[PDB]
Amino acid sequence: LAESNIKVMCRFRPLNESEVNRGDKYIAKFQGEDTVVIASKPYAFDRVFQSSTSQEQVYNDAAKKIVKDVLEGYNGTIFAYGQTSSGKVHTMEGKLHDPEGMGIIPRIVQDIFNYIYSMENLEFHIKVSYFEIYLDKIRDLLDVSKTNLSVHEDKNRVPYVKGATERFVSSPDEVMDTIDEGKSNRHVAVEHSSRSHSIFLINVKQENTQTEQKLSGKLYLVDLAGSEKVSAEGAVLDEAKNINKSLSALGNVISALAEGSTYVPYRDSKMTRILQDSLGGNARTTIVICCSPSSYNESETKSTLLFGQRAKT
Repeated sequence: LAESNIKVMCRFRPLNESEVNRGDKYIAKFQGEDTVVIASKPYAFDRVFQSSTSQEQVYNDAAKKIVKDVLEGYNGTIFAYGQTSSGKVHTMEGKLHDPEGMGIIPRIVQDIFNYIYSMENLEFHIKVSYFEIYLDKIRDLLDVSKTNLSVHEDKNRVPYVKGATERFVSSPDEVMDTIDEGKSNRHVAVEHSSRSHSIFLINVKQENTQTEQKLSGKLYLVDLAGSEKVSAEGAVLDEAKNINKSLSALGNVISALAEGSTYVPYRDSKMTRILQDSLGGNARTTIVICCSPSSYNESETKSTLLFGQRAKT
């Protein structure tokens, strides 16, 4: 199909108490349930979550329908974009298995398994893959001896990563441990800042024994490393230029879709080529951009919001 259906959503965290003492202003105005005003500039979105909004409700509005569609055979992608101390990890992971405080990913894992456990004539297979785009290279986060993987396309023109590690999982914890293993292998540097973009893949295969009909859906979880304004003046500079280039290539595709372009330049980067069949078209997408309301951050929460704006129609 040719919908476009990409939604961008912004979640502001509470300034916390320790940031309120160091001396700061809240610098974030809201009007509508979907617009935010910083420095008297309005930024419109599909949805804006303020500090009082629970984890469950960000999951219900960003992810819950994407998961449903994957359990129905479709593809989907979720992006998490944020600068450091924006509330990204809290939003994506949170305190997992506090049922009130877990973020997006753990609720996704439990909604998949509650769906499975809820079914006799239905056979399942969940494959998880986990890799990163670091310095334009695809590294496997589940098998670190595999540092430079390639993208190819099969007979049906759907893209794949030759050699990426696929793990079969059968329980919510077996999924969370695969994720923790990968995280220890991601490129981080300097506070704790992602030097790469990570892609987590949940592939949910189903077979119905009586109708002998099959289903197969791909859910991608992409953690975007924040953009850097960078002038080691060497290996780190390389890291920053690639982060920015691949984000701009991503923006280009996303914006082509949102603006109803009839040529969406997927081929331009490895990440958008990998996610080609899960970005746009009959696939559903949510970009969650996380921002700090804090004044200390106003220069770059402005930059985050501008990035989110690239996805507005």
